[PDB]
Amino acid sequence: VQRIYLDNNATTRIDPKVKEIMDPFLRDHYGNPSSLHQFGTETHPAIAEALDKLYKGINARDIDDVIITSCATESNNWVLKGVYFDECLKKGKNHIVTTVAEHPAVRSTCNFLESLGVEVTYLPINEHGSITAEQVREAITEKTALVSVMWANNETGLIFPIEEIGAICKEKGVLFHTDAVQAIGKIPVDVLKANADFLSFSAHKFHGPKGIGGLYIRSGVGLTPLFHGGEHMNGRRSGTLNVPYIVGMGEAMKLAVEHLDYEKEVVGKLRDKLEEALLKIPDVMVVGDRIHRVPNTTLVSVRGIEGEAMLWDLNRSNIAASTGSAHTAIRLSLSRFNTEAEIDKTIEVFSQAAVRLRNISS
Amino acid sequence: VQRIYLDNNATTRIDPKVKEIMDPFLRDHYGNPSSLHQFGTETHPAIAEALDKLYKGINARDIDDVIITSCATESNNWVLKGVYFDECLKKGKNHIVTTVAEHPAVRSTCNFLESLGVEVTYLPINEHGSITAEQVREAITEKTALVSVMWANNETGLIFPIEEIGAICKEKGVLFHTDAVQAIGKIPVDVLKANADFLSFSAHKFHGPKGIGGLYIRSGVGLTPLFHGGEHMNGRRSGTLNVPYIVGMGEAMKLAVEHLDYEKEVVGKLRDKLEEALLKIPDVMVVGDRIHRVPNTTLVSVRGIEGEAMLWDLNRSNIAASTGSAHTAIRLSLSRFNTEAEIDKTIEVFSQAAVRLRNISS
Ligand SMILES: Cc1ncc(COP(=O)(O)O)c(CNc2co[nH]c2=O)c1O
Ligand SMILES: Cc1ncc(COP(=O)(O)O)c(CNc2co[nH]c2=O)c1O
Repeated sequence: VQRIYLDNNATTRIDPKVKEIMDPFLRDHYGNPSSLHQFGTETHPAIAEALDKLYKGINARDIDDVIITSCATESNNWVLKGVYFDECLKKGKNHIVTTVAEHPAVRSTCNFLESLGVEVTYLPINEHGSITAEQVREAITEKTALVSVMWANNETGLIFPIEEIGAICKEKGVLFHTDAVQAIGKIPVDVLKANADFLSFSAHKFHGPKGIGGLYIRSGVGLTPLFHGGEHMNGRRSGTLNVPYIVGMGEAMKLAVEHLDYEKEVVGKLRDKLEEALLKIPDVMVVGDRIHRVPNTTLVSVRGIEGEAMLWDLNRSNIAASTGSAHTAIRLSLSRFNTEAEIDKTIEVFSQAAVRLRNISS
Repeated sequence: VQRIYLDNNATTRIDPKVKEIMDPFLRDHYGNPSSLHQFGTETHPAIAEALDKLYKGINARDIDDVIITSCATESNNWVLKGVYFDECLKKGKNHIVTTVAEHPAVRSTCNFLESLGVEVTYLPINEHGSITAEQVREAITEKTALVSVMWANNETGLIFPIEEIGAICKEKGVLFHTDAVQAIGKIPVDVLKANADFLSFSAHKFHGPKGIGGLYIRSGVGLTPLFHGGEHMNGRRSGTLNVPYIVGMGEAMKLAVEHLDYEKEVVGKLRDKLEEALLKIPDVMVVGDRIHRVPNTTLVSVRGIEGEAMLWDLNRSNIAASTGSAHTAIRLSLSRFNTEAEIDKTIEVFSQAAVRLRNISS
């Protein structure tokens, strides 16, 4: 049987080099890195190199932290809740600015925060499917503790003006967090250029395992623990380290940046092929802008078919995809593992499935 | 070279059957279980069986939850912080009772909670190295939201009277949490017998991977998310599921209970051998009670040697162990993988190392 994975914005496959690098730490290198003996110290080089890859991948500096967490969602809840106690309860800066495009990890936590009495303003989405930096400018008040905008939308795949917002925030003295999970491995990421205080990522979106991610914390910025017990990760996030995954995610990030050119030049080419070969069906449009997008994502609506339906049908022919808010539209999410063969086949099976669904309509 | 691992209360080695069961989900079964297509649905049976093993392992009932978390420390911070908003801020029950023996995941979070204005009373440890259930009884007030006592001490390895406290709490209407990480795989665990509302475990203490654990939540007991974003785990803990680890931890727990008899009957026998063959050195005593202990742990002090020292020396001869509060004492932590050969050797190298350190003293 031959299947086609186009659900990469949902999760990706672990690169074999990632699997390989991790295996030893699930076999004999199973010491706890906190221990003082050989079983624990023996794991330090591996860990250190993995971390090196992470720092290097996002151009964090030695004086910054990249804290290992259990996933981006941990990262997000941590920034929001920590800024809550630090900035909102303790310094009275009881406002947060974010967007409506933000992953439920951000919005939902915000929802809880307003439940506690924070006022959060969710920036509305424009015609262009984007946000503009001036848009937060006329929302930052003396009460704003934090602005949080995602680096790229998980649904449409379009990049936001992170540098702009970075500059705004630098200027007006408000903490900046970017949820960058959709950015890693897809477009260059630079916390320095972004003037970010906080950045989130999750490994399984760039060919590492599910169940680990990271939060970048900028030098001398404080953030009260979400995991108290303060021994590991410079006391900012306690719990025995996930050695195998840490080593894997480090390799994963290395490979991701190493394939940044490929991502734009062929995965992007393939994405454009799927897209413009695909819009040759009647009555179909891509949801939002096609310029300021991540190379691997296309979100298409077909006029007179609910997104899900097309998904179920496509599944039957061994091709995986997801939905996305526009009724609902369908999201196709490529990766470095897809072939031209595969998307030719996709154009075929998609058009076929579309026209069949449309005419049994009557 | 041949090494001897006796640091099992710090972390354990993954059972090979655990490694084996997990491998497929790091290779081709890499779908995201939330997805609707074949890549996601294909993982449901595996997950469901893994969860079945967890429920079965702790005698949770179908109407209870066992929520996958990223480790026990997550579990602990979650119970404490959630009970904080639910019971303390919202119902005015601004007291918690716990012990001083509790892992830093519990105590440290408590420390933060008193920073916010909760009053926490840490029960003191007796002569017997234990706690008595009547001890919490004369500390539970109209303000008590929660009592938290660990099922077994990570340092001495001694069991606490969980049933007693369970009954007390049932009676007096206060939420009960037990951090059971040291109990799993070591002594029978029964949330029902324990009348627990909440129970924590971490897989890497019973031969699963580091970086996953669980929180048992009793039917109709509420607990506000620590991970908001409310999609996975019946909206109680959001973030893409850690498939490989979930499957592994399930196998891990199955094997742990399956070896409960062995644990008491041979690992315990080996532990007793190390212990009574070991106390034949002058000036040495085991820290606390030797009756109400987990089968695999011995914590010994040597009179006139700081624990660490003995640790460094023992490391040089390829034998791993840890310290523990009494100066400091040394903790030897066995598992189902240790052999009689190994502990004979240990008695040898320990006595040798002890007498050498003692006489270069002069
Ligand atoms: C009772 C107990 N609770 C919580 C933890 C924290 O576990 P985690 O969240 O999986 O990191 C440990 C680990 N105990 C020890 C870990 O290292 N040395 C120990 O004695 C523990 O023994
Ligand atoms: C931007 C962004 N933030 C956070 C998350 C949460 O990641 P986690 O903590 O690793 O589970 C996702 C995952 N995005 C999607 C996950 O599933 N479908 C998606 O579109 C994401 O795309």
